[PDB]
Amino acid sequence: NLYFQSMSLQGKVALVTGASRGIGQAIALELGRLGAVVIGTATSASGAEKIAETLKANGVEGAGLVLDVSSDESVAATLEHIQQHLGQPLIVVNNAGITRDNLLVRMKDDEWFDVVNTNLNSLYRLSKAVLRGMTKARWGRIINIGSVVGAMGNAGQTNYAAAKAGLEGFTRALAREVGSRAITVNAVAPGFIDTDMTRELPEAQREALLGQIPLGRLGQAEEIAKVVGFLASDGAAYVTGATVPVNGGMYMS
Amino acid sequence: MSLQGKVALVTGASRGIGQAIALELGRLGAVVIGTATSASGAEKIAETLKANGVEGAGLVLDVSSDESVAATLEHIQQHLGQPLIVVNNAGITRDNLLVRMKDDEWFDVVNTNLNSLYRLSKAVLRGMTKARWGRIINIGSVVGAMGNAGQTNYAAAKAGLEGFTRALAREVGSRAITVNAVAPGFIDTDMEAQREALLGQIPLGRLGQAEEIAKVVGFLASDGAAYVTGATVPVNGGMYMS
Amino acid sequence: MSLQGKVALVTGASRGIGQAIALELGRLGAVVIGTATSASGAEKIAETLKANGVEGAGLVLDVSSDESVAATLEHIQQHLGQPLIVVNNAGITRDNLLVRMKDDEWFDVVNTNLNSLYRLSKAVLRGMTKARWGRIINIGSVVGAMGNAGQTNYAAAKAGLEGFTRALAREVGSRAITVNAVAPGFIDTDMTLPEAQREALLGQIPLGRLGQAEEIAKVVGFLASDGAAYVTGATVPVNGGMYMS
Amino acid sequence: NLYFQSMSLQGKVALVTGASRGIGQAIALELGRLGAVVIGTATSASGAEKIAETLKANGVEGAGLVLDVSSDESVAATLEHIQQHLGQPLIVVNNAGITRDNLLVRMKDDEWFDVVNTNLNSLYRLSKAVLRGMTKARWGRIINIGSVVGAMGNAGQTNYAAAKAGLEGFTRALAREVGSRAITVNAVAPGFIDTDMTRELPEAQREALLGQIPLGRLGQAEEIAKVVGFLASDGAAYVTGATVPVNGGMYMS
Repeated sequence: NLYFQSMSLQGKVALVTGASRGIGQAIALELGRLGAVVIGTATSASGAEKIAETLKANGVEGAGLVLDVSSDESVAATLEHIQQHLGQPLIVVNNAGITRDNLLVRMKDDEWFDVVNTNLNSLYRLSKAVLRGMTKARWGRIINIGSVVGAMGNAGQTNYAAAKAGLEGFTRALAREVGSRAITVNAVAPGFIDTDMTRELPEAQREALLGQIPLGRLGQAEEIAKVVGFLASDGAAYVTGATVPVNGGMYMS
Repeated sequence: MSLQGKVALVTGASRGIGQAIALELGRLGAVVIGTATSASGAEKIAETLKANGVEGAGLVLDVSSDESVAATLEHIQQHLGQPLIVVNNAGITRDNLLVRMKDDEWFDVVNTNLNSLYRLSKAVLRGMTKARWGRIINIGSVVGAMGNAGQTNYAAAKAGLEGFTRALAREVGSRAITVNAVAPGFIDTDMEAQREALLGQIPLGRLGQAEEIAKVVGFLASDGAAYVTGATVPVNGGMYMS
Repeated sequence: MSLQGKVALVTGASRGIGQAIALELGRLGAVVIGTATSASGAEKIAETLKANGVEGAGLVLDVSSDESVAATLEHIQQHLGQPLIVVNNAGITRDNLLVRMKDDEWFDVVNTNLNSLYRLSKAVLRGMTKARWGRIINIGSVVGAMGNAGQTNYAAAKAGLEGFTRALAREVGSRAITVNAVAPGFIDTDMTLPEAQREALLGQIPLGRLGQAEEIAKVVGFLASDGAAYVTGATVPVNGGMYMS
Repeated sequence: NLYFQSMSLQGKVALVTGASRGIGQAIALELGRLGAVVIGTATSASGAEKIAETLKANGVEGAGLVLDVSSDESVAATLEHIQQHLGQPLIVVNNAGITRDNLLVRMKDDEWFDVVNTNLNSLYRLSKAVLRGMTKARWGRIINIGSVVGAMGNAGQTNYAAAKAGLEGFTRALAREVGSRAITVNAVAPGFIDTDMTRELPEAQREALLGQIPLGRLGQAEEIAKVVGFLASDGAAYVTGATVPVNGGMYMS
């Protein structure tokens, strides 16, 4: 019986890939906090359900779904399902992503190819499947979650750096083809953010990373979410082709 | 709202982007002190803030003068209160091909667009250091990164503002102060045959609105942007991409 | 001359930029191995190299295996010496707006321009690491930093290329190997579209002309030299001013 | 009686500021080795004389002159003197600037103004003066020696950072006004090069410096000169508005 005010993304259908944990989770919760219908994906039914429960728990309408962004067939079918029963996503956050770390001399075929196809080729798969939706609406937001490593580089990560740097090149190029239809395309490049993955790293390696961080701390996933939530709003209608780095000053360009 | 409790200083806030930045931060709860070169400019700011239901004041400030800045800000810091969000927005152009450019034309642009950053920051940085919180948001231009024939002076000033932005951010990060830049493109208020030619260079195919700069600024001002620092946010409709 | 004693491996060397890089490292006194896609193109490289008084060879390069490349490499090292200058210039375009792009247009441009950097680069690093000296120079494009409607595939591969460059730079610097990219703008080749489009394109370039393959070759030459020993993880844009950053 | 092959810069008149030591001196010798008539300059007569020793000693045809780029009369006189005896300089290498390091809350007014003046304002008068000679000849090279600190930024160096980043901005803008006339304007951004500044260092902080450099070493002044020597040549004719960073991998963008 309380009726709250309409928020910046009220009514917009949003897709957020890899939403079961850390940054993707926080993005989903933030878009929902702002009124979107949120559709997050994970690689497993168990992730896909964790998502539905997290949306339900925070009062957010939407769905948790299974998407493998490395598979052509999984993308087309999940996206056809979304279109059939859920809505046409007008905000798409590509956050799905993986690392396969090794010096390039120690690097196996799979580790290279997997990272490229998961972090980079996915942007071709998701965008191609959603763009017709945005073009009819004459409105859209594609937001690709890149990484500090794209512009900085990092030993052990020629693969990741390659895929994430390509993600920003893709961002720019697509901004160029879709601006006429009032669809913006922007990249968000997190620095070192406190998550499942990064807590596994050892305390000497972490105490060192902090030394390279002017802000003297790791960021919180929420801090990525908020930036993404902004790029999705009308307030960022004039921003496109951009890369916003959210790194506490670990990297400046 | 999100800036309630905070005092925000916005230089050059009597029209266009600056004004809109001023109304934006006021809308989010900040007490805004917007500055203008002249008394009437200053009084008009105060009329606008009240008309929009925002609290703050208009202030005469000449950001190209060591005395006007250092003294004016000593005044505010003393009797009005302490600016924790500073938007350095004031800037001039003096367009000319370098072969043609006059001495004043070069030096006035460097001094007002670049040295002012030294002036303003010097003055508010102890207040923020003490408070362990700050937002310094420098208003650049797409010309800093991109260049523009006839604007070698403006391009140096604004490009210099981004480098200042990056260095300061490293000094003050440990005190939870973010220093960030925002590079407007071609904005409506900030301005047939050459009209089209220009829109033809913008992927969104339109000029930006002053409010579209201010929204970005409001965000950088907020708690949510705490982990962004040292950055330049181009807001240029796709005109230049970096 | 400035590259005497060195062996350079230059990929996609049968035409345009690749060919020019090859002639230029040759001019500078390198033993030059130019790769092509076809047996007939590799033969043609060898002849071109001979007609310009350059010691070298054509190579059709089998990048199917960790072992296939490394052996192609000891074969080179048997008859010619350990290649310590490697120029990655493989890559093609397959242009289209994303909504119209066919899958294989996307994967082909990504495979040929970006994945190609993995295989050869990994296989030469071992002899560079032993020699405590090397050059890897990756040929990218203005389109990586700038983007281009119709070229989201190209842009993403060429921009990956720069990312590759920077991070490899960080792994291999302690051994005096430099890793740098050269991002050519619009160049005079086979390709260059229609005369109507020609003039509007030049309008986009402060220098008012297309670049010559030779000009790209010269920048690559210099990056290969002892004088570029302190440049690494860099992208040098050779674009006529059409893009600056 | 010995006649050597002509070099890439034969006949070309070249002006190099700050040429009495380090980077500037090396730049001057390299332009000479490449066949150029080099006029190197210093702010002081002992520096101008010392430059003339070095040119003669290394067999470069040219001159050591007193130039204060702050001053219009200095600039106008130097150039007339260069014009009467040697030719129009078609290669000008703007190499200026000192540091006056401090956190901003400590920095003194003149520490700020000296650096901006020296590092940025320095570009105005000389560049303005050589241009016309270049536009008439339809050929030219302007090369502005910046610093990694423009791009990377640095605590204690807000002044140097602002001025050198400005240097790069000036570069791109100028590049666009003169490219029609076959004049290129480029910046070179040295990293930590073996110089007076780096030698003044406490060995302790000098090593901290190496560890942030992939190459594991300081740069040689010679290594800046080579890069600049190349940008002067015909080979670099299609490069303009660029910042070539020579930093050993200390910063990558």
